[PDB]
Amino acid sequence: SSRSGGLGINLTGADTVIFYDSDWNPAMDKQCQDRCHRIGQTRDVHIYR
DNA sequence: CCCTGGAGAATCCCGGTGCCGAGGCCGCTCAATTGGTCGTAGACAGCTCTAGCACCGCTTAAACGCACGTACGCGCTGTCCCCCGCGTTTTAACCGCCAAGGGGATTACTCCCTAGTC
Ligand SMILES: [Mg+2]
Repeated sequence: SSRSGGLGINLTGADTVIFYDSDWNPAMDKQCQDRCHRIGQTRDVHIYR
């Protein structure tokens, strides 16, 4: 869920982010899309919307 | 047979800080006092009248003892069934998020209402 899990979370294993739906303001979108590539992402993170 | 040391847990209780509202203070304010009237209704007899206090002697109708007797409230036995304490799950309000009107005030342009003198 874009709210319960959209805030600070340390997922690193996945290298791809999928945005099934958009949520108005882009702040939450950027918070969601940065839950994978934060520090330990050793591979390029691909984001699809 | 039944009593309890220990333990689990609910109670009583006063620190101990934050809050919102009980009470005080301020500014109107309207209704109880008070002058009178004038006439209304109840206190004061008064005549009346009407039901009750006590009395008399009966009359068996109820009231009470005695004896039989007998069955039911209560206390004994047993089982059984069903509701509670606890553990797990799901409705149930409440508070945040967003983009759009509604509108109420709020101020800007302006435009007619107002009023002066060569
Ligand atoms: Mg953080």
